[PDB]
This record gives sequence, C-alpha cells and structure tokens, in this order.
Amino acid sequence: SGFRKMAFPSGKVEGCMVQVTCGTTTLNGLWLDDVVYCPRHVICTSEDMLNPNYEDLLIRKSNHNFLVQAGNVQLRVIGHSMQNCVLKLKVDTANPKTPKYKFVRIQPGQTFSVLACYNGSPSGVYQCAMRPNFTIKGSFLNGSCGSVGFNIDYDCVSFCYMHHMELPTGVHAGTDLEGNFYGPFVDRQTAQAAGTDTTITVNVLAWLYAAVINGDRWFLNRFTTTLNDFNLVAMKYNYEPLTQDHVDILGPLSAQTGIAVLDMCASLKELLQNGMNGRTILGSALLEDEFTPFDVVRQCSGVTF
Amino acid sequence: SGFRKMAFPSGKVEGCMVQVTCGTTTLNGLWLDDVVYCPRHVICTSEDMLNPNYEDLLIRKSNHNFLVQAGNVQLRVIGHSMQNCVLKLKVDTANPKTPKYKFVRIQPGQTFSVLACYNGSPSGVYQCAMRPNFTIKGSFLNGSCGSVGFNIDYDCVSFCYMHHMELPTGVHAGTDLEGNFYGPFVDRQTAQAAGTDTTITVNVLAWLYAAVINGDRWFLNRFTTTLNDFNLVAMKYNYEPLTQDHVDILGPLSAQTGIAVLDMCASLKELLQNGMNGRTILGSALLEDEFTPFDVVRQCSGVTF
Ligand SMILES: *C(=N)[C@@H]1C[C@H]2C[C@H](NC2=O)C(=O)NCC(C)(C)[C@H](NC(=O)OCc2ccccc2)C(=O)N2C[C@H]3[C@@H]([C@H]2C(=O)N1)C3(C)C
Ligand SMILES: *C(=N)[C@@H]1C[C@H]2C[C@H](NC2=O)C(=O)NCC(C)(C)[C@H](NC(=O)OCc2ccccc2)C(=O)N2C[C@H]3[C@@H]([C@H]2C(=O)N1)C3(C)C
Repeated sequence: SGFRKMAFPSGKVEGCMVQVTCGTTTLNGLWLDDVVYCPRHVICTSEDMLNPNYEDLLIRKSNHNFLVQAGNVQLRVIGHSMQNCVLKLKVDTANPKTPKYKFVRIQPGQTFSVLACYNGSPSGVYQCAMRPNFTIKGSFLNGSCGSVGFNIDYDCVSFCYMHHMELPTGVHAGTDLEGNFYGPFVDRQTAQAAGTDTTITVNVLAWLYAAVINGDRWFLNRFTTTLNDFNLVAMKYNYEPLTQDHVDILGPLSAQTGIAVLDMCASLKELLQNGMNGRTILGSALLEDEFTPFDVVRQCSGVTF
Repeated sequence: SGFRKMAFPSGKVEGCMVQVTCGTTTLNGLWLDDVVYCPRHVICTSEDMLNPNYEDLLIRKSNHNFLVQAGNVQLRVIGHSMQNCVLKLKVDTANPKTPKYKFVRIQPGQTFSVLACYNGSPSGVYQCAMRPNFTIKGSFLNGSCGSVGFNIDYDCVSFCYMHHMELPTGVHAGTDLEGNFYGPFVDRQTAQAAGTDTTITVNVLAWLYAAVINGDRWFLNRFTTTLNDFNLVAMKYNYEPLTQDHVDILGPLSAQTGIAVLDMCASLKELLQNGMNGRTILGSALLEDEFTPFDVVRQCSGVTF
C-alpha cells in the first residue's frame, strides 16, 4: 500500500534529449528519428524576446547556425522549418535510441511526467497535470525550455508537452509537439496572466478512492447527493462541474470500493464545506487534484511499461 | 521558478532491472556487472515467510532453481550466495547496461529516488526520505520487493535501498545493497512496529529556504531564537534536535537568501506554535521534511546528470 505522486520511468525520453544552440541561446531539443524538435525562441536574442517576428528572425538563420549536440557529439543539421511555436531540425542521423512514440494534444485535467533538462542533460522527473486554465505547476529555470512532458502506454511514449515559458504565480505554459500552445499564451515576453485555477473535481474523487483503498476512511459519511446538488457546491469552491462522463470514468474505482460516486460526492461536499479539521488524507492537508482515475488504478494495480 | 518533489532520471537504473523467480515466488533483482542482487525471501513459500530459516531453506536451492529474466531473455546462473538479507546470483553475462555505481548506506534524513518495479519491469519513480525511525513512505504492492532506491552524482549511481516489506501505517522497510536492514526490522511476517515518526528539522528549514527563493515569504517574521530555545520547541512537536552541523549544511541557502538560520528557526517556531492559519507554503498546508538542503540547491540551481 501507500500512495505517491509517481512519474513514469524516464529512460526512453532521456535517450532523446539533445542540446540546441543558436547564436548565444542554448536550450533542449527532442531527437526522434532524424528530427530535433525545439522551441522556436532559440533563435532570439534576449531583446528579440520582447516583441519577436519569428519569420523575419528565421530568414537570418541557416542550417549551420543550429548547433545540435547529443551528449558529447555534434549532429549535422541538413534542414530546418518552423511549425507553429516549434522548430524542426532535420539531422543526417536517425536517433538510434528512438522509442515507439506518438504526439498527443492532452485534455485539461490529464496528467503527464516532465523530464526537466538543462544543456540537453536531465536534471529530474516529476508529475504534472494540464490545469483547466491550460497552465502546469512545474519546476523550470533558465535553460529548461524544450524539456518535454509525456505518458507511456506499455512500450509507446506519448509526448504531449514542450516547455516554453513562466507566468506570474510561477506557473508554466508550453506547447504540444506540433508547437501549438495549451491555452491562449504566446511566446513573447509581454504581460500575460493565467485565468482562474479551477480544481479538477473528477481527480479529487479519484484520489479520495485511492485514500479508501489505502484505509484512510475517516471522511466517508452517512450522506449522498445528486450531480446538480453537488455541482451547486462545486461552483462556490471553483471546482469543475461533474458530468455523467466523469461518473462513468470513476466506474472502476466505484466498483473496486463498493462506494457509489454520488456517495463519494457527498463526502467531498462535507470536506469542501467543513474543511479537514486539521486531519490528513494520504498525508495531505489539502484535497489533491493531480491524480487522474487512470493514475489511481495504475498505481494501485502496479501497471508496468 | 516553482518547487516540485523531483526524482532522479531513472534510465541508468531501468537498464539494471531483472525478474527473479524461485519456485512460485517472483520479485525484482538488480543486475550490475555479472551479479544479480535480490531479497533472500524469493526462496520462501508464503508459509515459510511466517518464521523462515533462510540458511536451511537455501540448502534446498541450486543455481538452476533461480530463474532470472532480463526483459524477454533468460540469464544463466553460475553461482549464488546469501549476504545478510540479500542473495547475490552470479550470472554468465556482465550487464552491458551497467552504469558507474557505488553501494552507500544512507543516513536518516537523506532522500533518494525509488524505481518501483513489478516482474522486472518499471512502474514508476518517486522521491523518498530515510525517516529518523528507519522507514520510508513509499508505494509498494505484492511483487515490488527488489525495487531499489538510489541517488545520482553526475554519472555515478549510488544505490542505497532495496525494498523488502511493509509495516502498519503503510510504511516501508528494506535494506542497503549489502542486505543490512535500515532500523531493527527483520524479513519475517511477524508483528513489528515503527517507532515515533520524528520530523527532519534541517529538511523543513531547507524547504522554508526554497519557499523564500520562490517568493513565498509570508511566514518570515521579526523574531530570532537560539539553538537551545528552538530545540525546547522542536522537542514538543517531535522534531529532531538542530545542531551546529545542521546550521553549517544550511550555509549555502542562508548565504543565497541573506536569512540567518536562527531567524528562519524563529519563523519555524511561530509556524509550529500557531499553525499556518489555512495558508500554504509552496502549495502545501503542512511543513514538508523530505527535501534535504542539497535537494533544494540541486533543484533551485538546475544541477544535471
Ligand atoms: C526556457 N528556457 C525559458 C523558461 C524559464 C525562464 C523562467 N522560468 C521558465 O519557465 C522565467 O523566469 N520565466 C519568466 C520570463 C519573464 C523570463 C518569461 N515569461 C514571460 O514573458 O511571460 C509573460 C510575462 C511577461 C512579463 C511579465 C509577466 C509575464 C519567459 O518565460 N520567457 C520569455 C521568453 C521565453 C521564456 C523563457 O525564458 N523560457 C519567451 C516567452 C520567448
Ligand atoms: C515484496 N515483494 C513484498 C512487499 C509488499 C507487500 C505489501 N506491501 C509491500 O511492501 C504488504 O501488504 N506487506 C505487508 C505484509 C503483511 C505482507 C508483510 N509485512 C510484515 O510481515 O510486516 C511485519 C508485520 C506482520 C504482521 C502484522 C504487522 C506487521 C510483508 O511486507 N512481507 C512479509 C514477507 C515479505 C514481505 C513482503 O510481502 N514483501 C517478508 C517480510 C519476508
């Protein structure tokens, strides 16, 4: 037993990380087959970043201006192109460590692992959620851009995130691997602000199911509710509305525990209205919303890759 | 910015994981050079585990009784021996993926990454502390034993933990890689209990320094204290006594922030006596003690491997 915020094993992604330098700017790239994907702001001077014209800036860049290094060894760049907010650098060598992979654009409320990198070298791994407001709560410094987020389904790596920037509240914005931002963010150093940080209601319920599976049971009550009744409470606390689709996704955890989703909603309602009275659930003194139903089942059943 | 519970990249360890079966029992092993290390209770029937005589049980086991599988391929066992609570299986092939490695017995209050495995296959990665009471708060199911804990110093993997068992409170006990338990635990299914779960005081202070570095500053106060004065408060709250050695280890974080360790102790004292008044620090509503000073510096400076 026990329940931890748990990342995917990072080895398959570590083998894809490279360093990309253009002029004096160095960040990370992802090497898959004969392509290196990296944030297009590698071509910018610090000054360019205030108001960049990326197409105009790219005119001045040739293949040889892109220095790509895989550990200690230089890759030869034989082509380049911009797709949305990412550059694709064609190199003369297919990455021999390329795993089975897909590009996916994840939905808000889904989780993924981040392999934080600097100079093409991995620093660490942690789990994040795509928040309803299309930000993530990461850990990123100067040089981290091009660090990616991913999921693994047995042998297949689904890349869903590439790191580009930080907003106030120290939250993080970036793109899918087609270079399209999550949310309304742009890759320019100008005032941008995150919207309301809504709580992922279905994830809080999944985590309450994890707590029950682990014998943390004190918050189970004698009450039930309805979707509409619960949602009137959700709304006051900036929780996402719960739908029948959410109830259906919680079906495995409801079946394993014998607790109806609406009974668990009645427990959640009491926790939102009364707080936790200085008690903990799975060692937390707040309600956790960065575990998906699938994360709880994966962790509680010991699914491997 | 941002501050996350962050594991080491797991790739170097993933390449060392194998499956070990003896009779009907399957667990994980660690393959380094031509040796596979695994928990000795692989040789036990469920019934044996109530009161095992490991030397007597091992008489009945030969090299061929140890089925070792590295992904899909069988390793040939050419020798076996018991060292404390681990078996060492000599195989006819040196692991071609062996990293630069050391075995270290960590001190209580130090952190490490766990690569949770089942059937020799990685499930996930998370960060743990060796708690003062010589347990860890992990996430382990049936089949997880032989999962290891480690640190990386640039290219060198320091293995410090091998998973053996679960105690009440759903906490975890195991050995160093010489097969010596942390704490007084034995590898027998008989009533054993964890001692008092003391808080790692130096780690809480390190995390308060991380919060300041991140602009979470509300808890800084107008007060200072002394070691002896602070420690009279520590003791009531089951905090480890703070020593000058702890103060010296916090020197980098004190110097970076300009906040004297004793001033931060005065802030900690107010938080212990008054609580957090429903406020958060780095998104937590409790004081976090599983980041070491070195973890905070590593994360806040972007150290790579
Ligand atoms: C990638 N290597 C880098 C990522 C990190 C820099 C650091 N945290 C990161 O995630 C950080 O301090 N980032 C904040 C700054 C100001 C540097 C901007 N953010 C930004 O401009 O957001 C809009 C804003 C502007 C002014 C005030 C408030 C909000 C930032 O992250 N970046 C500016 C520049 C690149 C990016 C960056 O440094 N990425 C791009 C957006 C092109
Ligand atoms: C390794 N494959 C396995 C690890 C896991 C089993 C699971 N969690 C684990 O970490 C679990 O439920 N473990 C608890 C049980 C009861 C199975 C024992 N713990 C134990 O005996 O602790 C002492 C105790 C006895 C009775 C009541 C209270 C405490 C346990 O973990 N194991 C029994 C047997 C191996 C180990 C195990 O299953 N490891 C060994 C200790 C030889």
